[PDB]
Amino acid sequence: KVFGRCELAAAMKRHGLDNYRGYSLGNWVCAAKFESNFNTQATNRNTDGSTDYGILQINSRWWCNDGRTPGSRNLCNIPCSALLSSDITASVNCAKKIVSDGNGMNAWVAWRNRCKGTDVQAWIRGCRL
Ligand SMILES: [Br-]
Ligand SMILES: [Br-]
Ligand SMILES: [Br-]
Ligand SMILES: [Br-]
Ligand SMILES: [Br-]
Ligand SMILES: [Br-]
Ligand SMILES: [Br-]
Ligand SMILES: [Br-]
Ligand SMILES: [Br-]
Ligand SMILES: [Br-]
Ligand SMILES: [Br-]
Ligand SMILES: [Br-]
Ligand SMILES: [Br-]
Ligand SMILES: [Br-]
Ligand code: NA
Ligand SMILES: [Pt+2]
Repeated sequence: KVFGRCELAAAMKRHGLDNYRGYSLGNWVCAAKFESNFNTQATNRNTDGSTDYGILQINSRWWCNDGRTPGSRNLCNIPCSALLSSDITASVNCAKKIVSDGNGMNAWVAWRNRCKGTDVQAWIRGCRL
């Protein structure tokens, strides 16, 4: 599923991401924009053999099981495929674990390089929230 901007903002809010670990909704929407362009089915293979999955490009080295990332863990206790669903529940639940891991949203390299410190409220501007 390719979400609209305000559609995804509303779904992220429903699932409790607005201000989660202190990160306003606009941060999460911005992260999703640059990670997946709002596409739940996005995947990206990394050089280390791991793969990133879904709207927030969550990685198989620590967070999900894809059966092909040697030495990896599955801390969200899910198949990585769950992260590609039109229903963002698994991605949101797992993101909450990631952002609590100590480095905050810096865990998303695209958030750090493209969202951090910017006017992130622009990402939710106009939306019925
Ligand atoms: Br779609
Ligand atoms: Br957009
Ligand atoms: Br929109
Ligand atoms: Br919704
Ligand atoms: Br919910
Ligand atoms: Br915001
Ligand atoms: Br594996
Ligand atoms: Br293994
Ligand atoms: Br594990
Ligand atoms: Br599994
Ligand atoms: Br949803
Ligand atoms: Br959720
Ligand atoms: Br879940
Ligand atoms: Br933080
Ligand atoms: Na894994
Ligand atoms: Pt939820």
